[PDB]
Amino acid sequence: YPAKPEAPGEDASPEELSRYYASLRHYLNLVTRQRY
Repeated sequence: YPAKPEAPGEDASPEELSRYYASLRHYLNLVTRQRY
């Protein structure tokens, strides 16, 4: 049961659907550039 891409708010606009995929890659780059 993975859950990397968080659920968008505000009824999730049709533009936010594109975020549920492009952000999945940017998410890999988020866990590889953080500290505390």
